[PDB]
Amino acid sequence: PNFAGTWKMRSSENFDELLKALGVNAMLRKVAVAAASKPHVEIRQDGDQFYIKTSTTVRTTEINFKVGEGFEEETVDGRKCRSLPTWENENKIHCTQTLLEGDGPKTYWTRELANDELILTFGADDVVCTRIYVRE
Ligand SMILES: CC1(C)CCC(C)(C)c2cc(NC(=O)c3ccc(C(=O)O)cc3)ccc21
Repeated sequence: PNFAGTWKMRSSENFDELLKALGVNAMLRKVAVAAASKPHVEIRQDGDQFYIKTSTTVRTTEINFKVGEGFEEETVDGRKCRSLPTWENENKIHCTQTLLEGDGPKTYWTRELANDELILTFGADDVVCTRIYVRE
């Protein structure tokens, strides 16, 4: 499956509840939720090699990884973590995160390519956030 290209968000669900579950300050969530509404996503892929740039006005993250090989990135709430990308299935990547410093909610994300739509999922313990993207 090809995740490469530029994507824009079609819908988000529970992004605020996610930030709640991760203990983010109501005023920060206000800013985050706002910025997260109009995110721009760039994905360059080469087999298991992935480049994903996510941009908003107040924060842009650039992650690079090889499915099957751990890498370092940040959690949704900015905490630096250790990540473990894996092919859950042919078109879905599952990624487990373990915080480098401190302790917190068990988090992970999963990116799935389904019907030319990119389904992004953020988990913070029991809370699940679903963000659907379409090819811009
Ligand atoms: C105000 C500030 C600095 C506070 C710290 C946290 C709470 C860490 C934070 C998080 C975001 N996150 C996003 O903007 C975002 C956009 C798109 C996606 C996605 O769909 O991939 C995910 C997250 C934006 C701003 C901030």
